[PDB]
Amino acid sequence: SGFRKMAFPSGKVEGCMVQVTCGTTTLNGLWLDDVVYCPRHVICTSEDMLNPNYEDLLIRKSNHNFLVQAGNVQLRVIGHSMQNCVLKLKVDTANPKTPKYKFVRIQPGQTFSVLACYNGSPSGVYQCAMRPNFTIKGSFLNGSCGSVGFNIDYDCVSFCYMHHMELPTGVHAGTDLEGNFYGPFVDRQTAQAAGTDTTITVNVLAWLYAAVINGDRWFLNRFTTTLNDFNLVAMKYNYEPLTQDHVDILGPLSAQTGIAVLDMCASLKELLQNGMNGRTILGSALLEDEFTPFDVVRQCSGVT
Amino acid sequence: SGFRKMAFPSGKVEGCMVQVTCGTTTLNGLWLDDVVYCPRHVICTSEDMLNPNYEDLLIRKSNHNFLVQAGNVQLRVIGHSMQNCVLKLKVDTANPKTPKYKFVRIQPGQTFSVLACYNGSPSGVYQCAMRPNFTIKGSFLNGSCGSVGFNIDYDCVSFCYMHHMELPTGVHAGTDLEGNFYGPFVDRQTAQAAGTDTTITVNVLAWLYAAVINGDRWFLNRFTTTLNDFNLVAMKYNYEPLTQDHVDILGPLSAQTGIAVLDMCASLKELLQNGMNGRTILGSALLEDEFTPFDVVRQCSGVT
Ligand SMILES: *CC(=O)N1Cc2ccccc2[C@H](c2ccccc2)C1
Ligand SMILES: *CC(=O)N1Cc2ccccc2[C@H](c2ccccc2)C1
Repeated sequence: SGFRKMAFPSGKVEGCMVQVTCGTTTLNGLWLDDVVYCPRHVICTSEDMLNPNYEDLLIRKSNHNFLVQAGNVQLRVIGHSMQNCVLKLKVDTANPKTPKYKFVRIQPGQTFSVLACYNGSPSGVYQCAMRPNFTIKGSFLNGSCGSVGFNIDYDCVSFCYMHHMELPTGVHAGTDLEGNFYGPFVDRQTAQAAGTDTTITVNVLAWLYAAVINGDRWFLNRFTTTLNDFNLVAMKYNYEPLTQDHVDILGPLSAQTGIAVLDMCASLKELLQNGMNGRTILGSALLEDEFTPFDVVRQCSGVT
Repeated sequence: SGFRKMAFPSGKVEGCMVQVTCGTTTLNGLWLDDVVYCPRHVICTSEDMLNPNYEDLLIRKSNHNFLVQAGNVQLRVIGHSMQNCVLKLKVDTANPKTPKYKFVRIQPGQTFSVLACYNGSPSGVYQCAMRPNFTIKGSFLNGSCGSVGFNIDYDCVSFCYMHHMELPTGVHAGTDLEGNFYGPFVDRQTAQAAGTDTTITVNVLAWLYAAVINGDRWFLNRFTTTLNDFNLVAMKYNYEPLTQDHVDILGPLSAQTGIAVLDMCASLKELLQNGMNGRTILGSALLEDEFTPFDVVRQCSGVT
């Protein structure tokens, strides 16, 4: 029993973190096979970040300008290319700790673990969600750029995020491992505001199921609702509209608990309309939305 | 910017997790050098757990009854001994992935990372505190016993916890790596109630400092207080009494922010007396107490 915000074990990814230095900028790189992936803004001075022309800036860079260090050992760069907002540094040595991996571009509402690194060295691991506004609420200081987000399925690391920038509101923007930003963000020191940070309704419902499974039940009520009625309430509270797809995904938690998805929706509706009245659910005083249905099933079943 | 509940990177500990099977009970072991550490209740049937005599039960066990598997490879047990509530299984092979380590017994209020494992395989990592009542609020299913809690200082893993049992209230009890329980708990399926779960005042104040550092400031007020006055309020709200030792420990965060510890105490006092009025602090609607001052400085400075 007990339900915790849980990250994947980070070892497989720790084995992939390197330091990339171009001129006087140091950030993190991901070493998979004989390629090191890092944010293209490694080639910028903070001066350059106001309005960089990366193709023009990159012409001034050679293989030998990219200093790549894995622990205390330097990697030889034999090639470099820009793909969208990442650089791919070809090195002469395959990373011997390369796990089985994929690059996936995640949808908003999907959760992943972040291995926060500085100078190619891990500082910590925590769990995030891709927000509906394509920001993440991370913990990232200067030097953390090139830190990656990932899921693990048994033996296969799915890399979904590389950290690139902090908005002036202190939320985070980045790319998939093809260097394409999530959302409308650009790797430039300009005015970029996040849209509405909507609540991930399907994740709140998953987490309500997790609460029932772990003994927190005070918010169960005598009511039910419809998708359309529930969605009127979601709109009012800046919740994502609940679809039948979300209902289908919650089916296993519904089955396990014997609480119909629409009954749990009616519980969530009363919580939105009435608040928690100073009570808590799995040690939270607000409605948690960074556990997916798949996360609740995984943690509640003990998958490894 | 951004402040997250952050675990240590788990790789160094992932390298130490093994499966221990005695008869029909499987749980996790920690392999350091040529010793595997695991909970002594590995030798029990669930029947035995009602009133086990571990010394008597252990007489019926030989080296060859302890099946120790590191991934898919079996370790040869050449010795076994009971130290308090753990078994130490001597194996014929030193763990080649043994990191630099220490065993520390932590004080209540101290935080650590848990690597939740099942069958010697990692499922996830999360951050805990030793509660003032010597429970932890974990996420532990059957098979999770022998999962360990740890801190890392650069290259040295300090192992502070091994998971042993769940109380009927769904909080967690365990031992240090010498097999001594935290608090009054015993490895027996009996009536064991946790004492008052008091709030770790010094950790709330640290986290209030973390909030200021990361832009959340609405709770700063025009007031100050004294240790004695603050402590009257702490008593009323089941907070740990604040000592000058706690004030001294918060000195660096005080210095960095320019907010006197006693002014932040007066802020915490108004939060206790008045609630959050539906507002949040670092995305929490309650006062977080599982970040130590040392945790706030580490995360806010980017230590690796
Ligand atoms: C995440 C990180 O390490 N950054 C520091 C940095 C140093 C030098 C150049 C760029 C950057 C990153 C950045 C990206 C976009 C806009 C401003 C700054 C951030
Ligand atoms: C944590 C764990 O794996 N447990 C399962 C278990 C199986 C067999 C014997 C004992 C246990 C553990 C336990 C400890 C004390 C009281 C009851 C159960 C728990």
